[PDB]
Order: sequence, then structure tokens, then C-alpha cells
Amino acid sequence: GLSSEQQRAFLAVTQTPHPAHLITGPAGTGKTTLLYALQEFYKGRAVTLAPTGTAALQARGQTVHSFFRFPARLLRYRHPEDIRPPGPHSPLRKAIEQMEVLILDEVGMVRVDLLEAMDWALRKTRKRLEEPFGGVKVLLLGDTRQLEPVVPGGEEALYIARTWGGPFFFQAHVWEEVALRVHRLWESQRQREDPLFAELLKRLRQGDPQALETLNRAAVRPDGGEEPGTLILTPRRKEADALNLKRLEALPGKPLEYQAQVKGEFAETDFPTEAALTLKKGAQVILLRNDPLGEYFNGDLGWVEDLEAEALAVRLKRNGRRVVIRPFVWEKIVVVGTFRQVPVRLAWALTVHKAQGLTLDKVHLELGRGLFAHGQLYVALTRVRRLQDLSLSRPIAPTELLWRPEVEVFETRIQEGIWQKS
DNA sequence: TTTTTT
Ligand SMILES: Nc1ncnc2c1ncn2[C@@H]1O[C@H](COP(=O)(O)OP(=O)(O)O)[C@@H](O)[C@H]1O
Ligand code: ALF
Ligand SMILES: [Mg+2]
Repeated sequence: GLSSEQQRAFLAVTQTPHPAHLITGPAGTGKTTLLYALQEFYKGRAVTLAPTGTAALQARGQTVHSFFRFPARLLRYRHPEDIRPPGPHSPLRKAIEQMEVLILDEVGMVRVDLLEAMDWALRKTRKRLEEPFGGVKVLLLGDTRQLEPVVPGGEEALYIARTWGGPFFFQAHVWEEVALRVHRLWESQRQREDPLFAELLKRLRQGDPQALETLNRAAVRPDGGEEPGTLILTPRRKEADALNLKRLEALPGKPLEYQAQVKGEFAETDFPTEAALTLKKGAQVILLRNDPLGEYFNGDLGWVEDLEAEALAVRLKRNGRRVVIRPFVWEKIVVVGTFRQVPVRLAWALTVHKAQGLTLDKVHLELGRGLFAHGQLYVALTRVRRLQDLSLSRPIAPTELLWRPEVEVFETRIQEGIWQKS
């Protein structure tokens, strides 16, 4: 069962009427495991969300965007074009009106506009414009030393800097109206059988330069990616694409190319997957959409066992079952354009963003062009249970590590067990 | 740079 610190956080959150809680702690402390106990306690009263397909599946929930039907773009502060309440007799309206608890996992990855849009979407649907989250009890779980929210450099960064001052969930204006009670987990459950590896991760989290050189001497193994049962992580999509292409090319099976059908407007680069996707029998893949029948999920890893122009059979890693995947129609709505493609991507290599929240048997980090996101390295290192399960393509220099002053201000302030934005 | 999608 639950550890004594998970049990203490479980009781602190469930026994009080206080409507805003944050359960935070280092990687693998058992936050999502506590989230499963919270789901058994609240059952139907709670909706569980997470910012990524991976984190949502790990949390036995849904992405924030698929639940609220938010567009995959910047969500302007309380903007009616971006934040639309559901229809008068829709299944989403009923779900929002009846909800008592919102469980939000991997909150560190939740961008400020996404959290603010959740607040406003709840207040509008529930017709409670003066109550944060429309009276919904909010249980946030995550870690600000793991991946920072994704901020494209142009007009999105400007808008965020002008509206919130920064992109972090804790910079949301909702926190001026409600105090966030903070509960902590400290004990590594993922690395519990390797205590020196748990301590090395702790020193790396604290930016210790000696722990980095120790990590480099022990874990640098350029051939680490070629070993069976290893998942490769890369900072970039184009880096993962090159490593996936090489594995696909080595497979003996006849290739089959899947040309996406693009109709109407539908802008390039967005595009939820590649327009000309090549697959073979034996290819390692990741599923990009939840089955409307509930047999597979966005984030499911698997292997292609059969393939044809309009269908493929995928053996799932999660349950050892075969599922039949047909092309999916992504519709750009203002229904200006469509993008029809099989909702699959190659997955011998994935971005570090797609691994956050997972416990992996074996990981190899391919540095490529380098680290660009705060918490990116830390996420890659902390996916495994033991040091021997981790390998790096090259040594990492101390100059590659990132500092986020806004994260440090938040982390210092929550030491008091509360977050109250001025 | 990366995420969300429809
Ligand atoms: N109380 C516990 N007892 C045993 N194993 C646990 C416990 N809590 C977590 N774990 C395991 O440790 C790993 C990391 O837990 P997880 O909840 O995913 O951590 P986090 O969400 O904090 O990163 C998982 O393999 C999980 O099953
Ligand atoms: F904090 Al985690 F997997 F959710 F390390
Ligand atoms: Mg987790």
C-alpha cells in the first residue's frame, strides 16, 4: 500500500474542505501512485487530467485539451474565441456541472494559459464567475524541477510575458483568489532498490557539479541505445525521427507508406503527425488518439503485426492485446480543413517530453544538438530504477544546466506549506 | 527547439 508520507498527503487532502492542493516532490516519489488512491476515494466525483498524452495515460485520465475541447494553440486570458463553454445538452456540460474534484497530474508541464483556461471554462459552464475553478476542488500533482511548459519564441512568449509575466502554472492570476496548500513527498519509490542512485539524482536535482562528473564517468555509453529493451530519448522530434528511420530500415519486412489526405486550409507543421509515414511489420510505435471504443489510448506503445492501406494491427505493450487502427480525421474548426492519417508515430526513440511520468526498464539519452529545456535532463535520468538501466550518448558539461529564477522563487516560498500569489 | 489537437 501507500507509504507513510503518501498516506499523510492522502489524509491532508481528503479530510479538509480546503479547495486547492498541490502535492509536489522529486521524480519517482510516488505522486501518480497517490493519485490512484485519490481516484479510488473520489471515483465518479473526480475528473483526472494531465497536459500530455503520456502523462494522461499514466494518470488513467485524459489530456486537458481533449476533456475541455480546447484548441491546440495559445489560450488568451478569458478570451471567448479560445475558451468556449459546452452546449446546453452536451455530455461535456453534464460532466463539468456534476464534477466535484479535478485531479491535475504533471502540473509543472501545465502552461499558465492552460491552467487559467481551465479556471475560466469551469466558472462559465458552472455559472460561478466569482469562485475559483467554479467551486471544483482542485488536486494538483507534479514537480517544477521536471520539464517547464512549452513556450514558442515569437508572439506566444510576448503575450505570456505581458499577461502573466511568465509561463508557469503558479503564475496564474487564479492564485491571487485562492491559497494553494502544499504537501510534500521526499522518498524515492522508483529508485528505492538503488539508494546511491536515488542520492545521485538528489544531488543532480540540487545542481551538484561533482554528481554530474560522477554521472558522466558511470553512465556515458555511446552504444547504450542498441541494446534490447531500451527506449531512446532525444531533446528534439527530428533527432527521434533519424533514430526511428534507422531502426525501420533494419527491419526485413516490406515497407508500406501512409500518405495523409489533406483537404482545405489545414496549415503545415501542425499536422499532428507526418504526412508521409512509412511502416513495416515489427515497427515500434506510439498511438496518438484514444479509441472512441476505449480499447487503446493516446500514449499507448506497441508493435505493428499487420498492415494495409486503410488498417494496421498493433500489439500493445500495456496489455499484450492486438488492436486494429484505422486512419483518423483531424478537423480544423473555426470545419475549414481536414488531415486524415493513421494515428501512429515511430517510437524506438521519443522526445524527453513524451517520457515524463513514465517508469522505464532501460533508457538511453541521445543528446543530439543539446538540452534546451529546464528540467529536460533531470526527467531523462529519473525514468529508471537503477543506475545500470541508464546510459548517455556523451558527457554533459555543467554549462548545459538551466536556471529558472521564477521556479526558485516559487520553491522557496512553498517551503512554508502554502502558495499565495500577490 | 518542446506540448496540446481537430
Ligand atoms: N508506496 C509505494 N510502494 C511501492 N512502489 C511504489 C510506491 N509508490 C510508488 N511506487 C512505484 O514507484 C514508481 C514511481 O512512482 P510514481 O507514482 O510514478 O512517481 P511520480 O509520479 O512521483 O514520478 C512506480 O514504479 C510506482 O509503482
Ligand atoms: F514525477 Al514522475 F514519473 F511523475 F518522476
Ligand atoms: Mg507521476
